[PDB]
Amino acid sequence: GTILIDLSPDDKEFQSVEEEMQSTVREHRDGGHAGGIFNRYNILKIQKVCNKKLWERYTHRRKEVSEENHNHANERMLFHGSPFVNAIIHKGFDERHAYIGGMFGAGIYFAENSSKSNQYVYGIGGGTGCPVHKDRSCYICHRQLLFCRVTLGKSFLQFSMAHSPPGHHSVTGRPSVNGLALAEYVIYRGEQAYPEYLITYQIMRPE
Ligand SMILES: CC(C)c1ccc(-c2cc(=O)c3ccccc3o2)cc1
Ligand SMILES: [Zn+2]
Repeated sequence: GTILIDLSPDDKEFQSVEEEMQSTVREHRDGGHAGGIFNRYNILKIQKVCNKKLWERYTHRRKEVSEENHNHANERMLFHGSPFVNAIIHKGFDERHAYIGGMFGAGIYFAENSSKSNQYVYGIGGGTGCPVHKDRSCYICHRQLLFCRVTLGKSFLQFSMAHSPPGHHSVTGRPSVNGLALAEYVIYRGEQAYPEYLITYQIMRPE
């Protein structure tokens, strides 16, 4: 049921998605080990992911969360990087996309920093890098991230598939050391995220 619509680079919607991608790059404490050394990306394509059944699955669950939280879905747009992006865009998020060893338990993880999600495109810790060159910092191979609509509801604040903490719909990992890191988030129901945009890109070698 999924169809992909290409956005023109002249479209305001392409431009605002690119800006979120580029402006949320940061340096990582691994010095680029997992995701590569770069300060910006070359955006190659931005596609809208359209699937009626998966959308309705998302909005059904969003209403349930909203009704449990004074009519407030607490909806965000967040990045997700995964070796399973093709499964996700066709069949939705489910328990097979959960980070089983994540620091906030077995759930599906999302990031404000695009560069954090970039660290997972080739797997946990960057795996062995790109399939073709076995390079986690490959500047040639095309990568894909998802920019996702995510329902947080009442989020458990952690300063720093399972179930949400009792009385909560998600977990927030608040950075408590790296002053420049943005928040990361975990949901425990695949129906709480819709993979809105598929972004194809390369990391760029700093000059
Ligand atoms: C290969 C397994 C299934 C997997 C594990 C973690 C991720 C993932 C993806 C993210 O975008 C992310 C963002 C912030 C913190 C952790 C994150 O982890 C994706 C797939
Ligand atoms: Zn490569």
